[PDB]
Amino acid sequence: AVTLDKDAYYRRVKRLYSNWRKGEDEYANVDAIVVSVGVDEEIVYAKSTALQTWLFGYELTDTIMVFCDDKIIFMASKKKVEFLKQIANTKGNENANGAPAITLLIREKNESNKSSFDKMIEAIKESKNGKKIGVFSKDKFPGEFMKSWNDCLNKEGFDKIDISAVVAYTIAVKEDGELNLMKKAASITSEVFNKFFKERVMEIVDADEKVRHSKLAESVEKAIEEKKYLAGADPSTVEMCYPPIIQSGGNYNLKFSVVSDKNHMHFGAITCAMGIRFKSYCSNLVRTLMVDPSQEVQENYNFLLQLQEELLKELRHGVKICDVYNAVMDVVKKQKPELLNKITKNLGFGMGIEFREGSLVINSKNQYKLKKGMVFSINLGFSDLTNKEGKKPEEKTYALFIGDTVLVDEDGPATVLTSVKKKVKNVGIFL
Repeated sequence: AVTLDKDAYYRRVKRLYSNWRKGEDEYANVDAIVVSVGVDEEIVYAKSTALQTWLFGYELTDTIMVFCDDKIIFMASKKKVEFLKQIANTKGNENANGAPAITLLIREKNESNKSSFDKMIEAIKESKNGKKIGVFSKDKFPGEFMKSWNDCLNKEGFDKIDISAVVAYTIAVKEDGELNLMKKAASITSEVFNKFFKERVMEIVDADEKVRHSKLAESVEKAIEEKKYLAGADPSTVEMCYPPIIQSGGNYNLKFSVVSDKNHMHFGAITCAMGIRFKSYCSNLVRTLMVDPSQEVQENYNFLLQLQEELLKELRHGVKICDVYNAVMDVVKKQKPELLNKITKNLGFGMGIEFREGSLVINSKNQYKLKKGMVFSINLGFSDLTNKEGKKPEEKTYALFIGDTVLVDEDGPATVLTSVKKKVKNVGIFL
């Protein structure tokens, strides 16, 4: 039988209730929080399943959770219900005080679930003002169970309030156990880059091979099925956060939402983005490899490194994210104003069970304050740079992209969890 970490459940559900009751921003008018997971074949990033992973240690498909002021209802298959009895039966657990008692309902396979749906709907109507439900608006899972539930729920005319941003902030600070998972993810990412990827690229360059970016990305995906790069980790606990992104030869997009294209790799500036997800917890790395970079290319690259460390020095508990952003852009404006229009609009983002927290992005508008124990992907780049010495079109335009997994510390500059050496000595390839 799979053990549920009960103490972690009670700590975290208490954090959720504390913030909900505090009633700031999107929490203010919410009468009940309603979270439902359908079929998930692709294991997509979603607040609904991230919340499950946070509370229970595991995603639970075809499962509904209703958080009310004085009760909590979980509805799932008999086997998942049996699993949840570990926290539903409290057995005098001291930690159980900060949240309501749990009622478990069984999802029937061969029978109508109307009776259970009605119980949850009545619980919502009875919770606080019984009018508005907190939801994750982006999440729509397929399958018959979600169809049936949504049909039932939609008849009731509850107002839906998106709570994605406030929940992101609620779960952002990592417990030590979670940080250990993210540290392991970061170390696996670093080992795959150091031992496999960088070597592979140097082989390709030394042999003057023509390799499509897409094919190189596939090779990296295959590499993490090999135990030699996992340092003891069960291979089934390791996944890519996203398909590895390799770009070169004047075609760059510096973001994590695009895949590697089919062009042959140019021995240029080669941007390489990859991250490992270990036991559902994400990490991220970006390195640019440079073949015979000129003095001017090196100058821009070293300035990029300078900006990153300036960012880490500013990313400290209590500081507003936008103020970190402005501090870094101030350095660009002062020292290299010509790069103001070349630099990435975002400098990084909060990272966790979900890879990229859209409300935690480091940009000019973000008002959220940093807290000790939050983890970020800190990413900075320059795009659309011109190489003067370039002749062919693939040589003329280059980009520079750097990123690391970092931890907001107790005091002082943020701590870097990834370990891949980034000096020109390390990422330069000289023919």
